[PDB]
Amino acid sequence: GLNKFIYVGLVISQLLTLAAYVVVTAGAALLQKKANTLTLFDTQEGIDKYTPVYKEVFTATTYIIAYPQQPQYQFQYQWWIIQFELFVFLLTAACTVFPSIIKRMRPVALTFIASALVLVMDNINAIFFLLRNETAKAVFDDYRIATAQAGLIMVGVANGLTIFFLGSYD
Amino acid sequence: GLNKFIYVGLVISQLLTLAAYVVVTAGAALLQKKANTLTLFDTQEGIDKYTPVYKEVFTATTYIIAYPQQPQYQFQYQWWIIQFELFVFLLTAACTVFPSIIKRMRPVALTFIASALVLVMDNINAIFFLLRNETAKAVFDDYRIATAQAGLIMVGVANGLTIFFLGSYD
Amino acid sequence: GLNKFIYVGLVISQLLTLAAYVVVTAGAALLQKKANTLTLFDTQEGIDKYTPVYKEVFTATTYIIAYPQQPQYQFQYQWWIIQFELFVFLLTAACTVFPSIIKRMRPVALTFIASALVLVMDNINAIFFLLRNETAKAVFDDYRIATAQAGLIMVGVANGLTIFFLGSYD
Ligand SMILES: [Hg+2]
Ligand SMILES: [Hg+2]
Ligand SMILES: [Hg+2]
Repeated sequence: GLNKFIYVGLVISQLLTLAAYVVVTAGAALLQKKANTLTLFDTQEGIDKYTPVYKEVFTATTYIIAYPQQPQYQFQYQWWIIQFELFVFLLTAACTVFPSIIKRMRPVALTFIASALVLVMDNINAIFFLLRNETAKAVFDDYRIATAQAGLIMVGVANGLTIFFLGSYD
Repeated sequence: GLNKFIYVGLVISQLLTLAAYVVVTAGAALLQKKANTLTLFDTQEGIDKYTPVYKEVFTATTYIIAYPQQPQYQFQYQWWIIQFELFVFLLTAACTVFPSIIKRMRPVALTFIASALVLVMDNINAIFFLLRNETAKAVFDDYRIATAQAGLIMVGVANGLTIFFLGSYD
Repeated sequence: GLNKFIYVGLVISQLLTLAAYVVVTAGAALLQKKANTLTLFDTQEGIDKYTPVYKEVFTATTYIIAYPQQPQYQFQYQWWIIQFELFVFLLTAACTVFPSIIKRMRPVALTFIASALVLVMDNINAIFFLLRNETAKAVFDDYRIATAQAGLIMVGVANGLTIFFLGSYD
């Protein structure tokens, strides 16, 4: 009846997820590259000058930790929620392709996607501050900050639909 | 036998969730009314002296991001869980009003309420420091902070009960 | 069939959860020992001097709030996730020792362990900065922080294994 209507919505949200996943990978790789190449800390004048300013803008956002001379560590926690969200998608998508296993494995996937949703919400609230900060948009390109943003907003929304449809099936 | 007990514990927990929404929104609006009236940044004089404390006080908590001259974004993440709790309350309540759909719908609510709960727990640790910080209590008065805090404690336990009752049911 | 394999994974994960629980509490007791006794603030020289950088290092992490002169509250949010992990242990061990109670009580334990898993993650990404930050390792010795970070990894994994087997059981 509508249980056939539901499997469709679950099929959509997995495309929505996988679509979202690529957009976050885009924005994250953009910022990581931009962080990997930074003119600021090269000369020691721009170290004593820009190390406090770098630390205080990334700390001001209360999620991302500041790693001024460690660009690989800067986004380490943002790279994590992407890895985690893919691990969930590996499950939630395999729930869709072989729906027979939803009986057994659905409580597992929800327990993980419940946790994943919190890290995205924490990120969005934190990265929204990055877009409202001019110095942030200056050093890290404002479109790279925005690409990662909408990527996560898609993830959270795709998780919401993944929660509804996979939550109620059969 | 055990079920009619759990349904009452579920209906009771659903009502205590409702009373928790008031006290939260009360102190949340009380703090917001305080954030909109701040005369610190009225005088350009006070703009320079009070801003370093205003940022430090809020950023000393690892949750609430400091928006000194943007009072609308100050509590933005507090209002989020309020709306998110409201959305999750819509899910959990319709479960208890039409218990037949607890079968199909239940894991949707448990997934969100999980994500919703940690957002509640992360908030209380923050507000606690604000209750333990004198500068914050002078600007935003204590009863406003404590009211928002008292409410946050109430939706926390109410969500905890809903997980125990709605969680284990027929 | 494969069901008894899942149960073997559950028993080992439940014992890995208990085994992990000790290592974190040790690393937490080490830090609280070092926090409850430190002479930085013994004299008014160290109070005015080291308090700004004390509040700088903890707030440099995006998680742990800085309480320089009140060591009782210093690690407060870290002791919290330790009790929440134990409360879930009562739930998931009751499920694992008495599998009868699983069907009704598993969503209760799953919803709670879903929220517990994100607090362990948020802690890890934070205390990692402590390990990567030189000034923080001189006050609280590096072995104490690693002892704490050890148990936090072991706790998060055993939660992931528990969620897998306890979620997929029967
Ligand atoms: Hg699955
Ligand atoms: Hg519902
Ligand atoms: Hg249980």
